[PDB]
Amino acid sequence: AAPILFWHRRDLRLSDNIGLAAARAQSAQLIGLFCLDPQILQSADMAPARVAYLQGCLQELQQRYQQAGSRLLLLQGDPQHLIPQLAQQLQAEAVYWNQDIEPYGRDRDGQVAAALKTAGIRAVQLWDQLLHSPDQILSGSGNPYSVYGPFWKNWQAQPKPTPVATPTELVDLSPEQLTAIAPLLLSELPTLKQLGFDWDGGFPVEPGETAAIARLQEFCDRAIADYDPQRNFPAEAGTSGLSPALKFGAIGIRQAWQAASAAHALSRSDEARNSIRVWQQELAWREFYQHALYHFPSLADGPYRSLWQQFPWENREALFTAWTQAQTGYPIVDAAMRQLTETGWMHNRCRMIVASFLTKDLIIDWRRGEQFFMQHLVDGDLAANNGGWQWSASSGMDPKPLRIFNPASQAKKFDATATYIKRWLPELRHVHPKDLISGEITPIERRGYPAPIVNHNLRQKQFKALYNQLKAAI
DNA sequence: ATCGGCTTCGC
DNA sequence: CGAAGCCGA
Ligand SMILES: Cc1cc2nc3c(=O)[nH]c(=O)nc-3n(C[C@H](O)[C@H](O)[C@H](O)COP(=O)(O)OP(=O)(O)OC[C@H]3O[C@@H](n4cnc5c(N)ncnc54)[C@H](O)[C@@H]3O)c2cc1C
Ligand SMILES: O=c1nc2n(C[C@H](O)[C@H](O)[C@H](O)CO)c3cc(O)ccc3cc-2c(=O)[nH]1
Ligand SMILES: [Mg+2]
Repeated sequence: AAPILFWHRRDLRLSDNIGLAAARAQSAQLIGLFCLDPQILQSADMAPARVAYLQGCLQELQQRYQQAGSRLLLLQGDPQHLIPQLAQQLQAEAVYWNQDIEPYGRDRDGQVAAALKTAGIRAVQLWDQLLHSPDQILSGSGNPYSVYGPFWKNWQAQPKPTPVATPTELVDLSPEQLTAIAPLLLSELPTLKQLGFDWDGGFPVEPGETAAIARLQEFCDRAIADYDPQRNFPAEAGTSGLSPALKFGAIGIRQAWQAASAAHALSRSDEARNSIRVWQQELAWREFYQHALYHFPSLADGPYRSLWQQFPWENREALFTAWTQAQTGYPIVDAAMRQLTETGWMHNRCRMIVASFLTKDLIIDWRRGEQFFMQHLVDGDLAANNGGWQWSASSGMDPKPLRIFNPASQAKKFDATATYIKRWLPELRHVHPKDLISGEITPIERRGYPAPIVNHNLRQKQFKALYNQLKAAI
């Protein structure tokens, strides 16, 4: 007799959704809900491309709920107060949602659940964004993994859950019920501008559930077979481009796994099978970092290891500015930074290259780079972004190798014809690939393009010195 | 507990 | 071919 509310946050789809399917099993009067949260939307680390993608996903989710039989309610404000209020005025029997791993989200959920319980309303929180929940993957000693290799061995051996059913034949709220909650609702989904953002840089995959599923299918039917080694070349469209869809849950993780598994089963070569397996390992890397953040929330605050907590970063603002403005004088680095600010996305090889460059060559606190990435990435995700940056600065629980990438080596290896470089640095197409890769461009040929802001070999030595020196004095 | 193994590499 | 010490079975 009472409606059940499903609260969407980062699972913007109707298909293969654990919490949603569970709620549907309890009632056909399943009403979706999304709460535009100022604490998230107005954070210093928000990207316009990310909000644009989100907004697009919400537009489709509203449509999907309408076709299913009910609707997606939209609220704006603090969910701790709005969600319980909505559930009460609606006399909802329960509120379902999928758990997250981020500190803010988990804290928020604790408050909402508590408020609901006090109101006598059931709050059900299920795991959905991961193939295996955090407490499901532990070492022999029953503790979380800090090393990927072992985590993967465990993770890959675990039986894989299959996609759940999409809810259908829903029952909408009555006109009276809508009247009772009207005061708490937004009449319409605000435009991107109304949310305080502007974006026309495009996306790696169009927003929404439909486009995410389409990309998954297309990727698994062709390109996935060549993932290894095509994944290493930024000039090639060798990766899935699904990152924002996985971040916001426009696609279910079980459906993604199923599609990759299917391609593997129908593969006719060891090369193809290897490529597909490598892509599956990337999905495991995603879970590794999410699990890590869940088990060790302090990771979000910075270096876990005492050594890196004391590292004497040079922090020359002029160098950071040059990095953010793609004016480093290092073509491969500048091209990557241009792709990021202009399109809200960066190939993984380049994310490693520019992160290494910022921390090792410019010797700037990686946390500055972490923030800048969150300010531009359409797929900006605390767990994965913090994981990537700490990896680049090698700041884990124990001493790890100094991963000092050589920009020229990287470019020669992964962009041998400077195709990617020329694509994002069109002003340098007249320069020979050889010089774009080495970074040695004659003054008259750079036509305004900056000379290298630092010397790699020299900076490499200066960084190692700082390191060893501290490793000694500590 | 000994010991294989440690995403992404430079030289 | 040493990675930085040490996780994980
Ligand atoms: C410094 C740095 C910052 C990063 N920031 C983010 C971020 O904010 N959000 C994010 O999702 N990824 C981040 N990455 C990881 C990786 O670069 C991106 O997931 C990838 O570029 C997404 O593109 P894709 O969809 O084509 O990838 P694919 O190669 O198609 O991989 C499929 C999916 O696997 C996951 N995945 C792949 N590689 C990784 C990885 N290394 N870590 C975690 N998940 C991975 C993603 O969800 C991705 O969509 C970062 C990496 C580094 C080195
Ligand atoms: O519930 C919400 N979740 C939003 N999310 C999803 C969240 O990450 C989610 O609430 C997490 O659980 C927070 O820890 C966003 C994610 C982004 O990357 C960018 C913007 C948003 C905005 C919201 C929002 O307004 N409301
Ligand atoms: Mg230790």
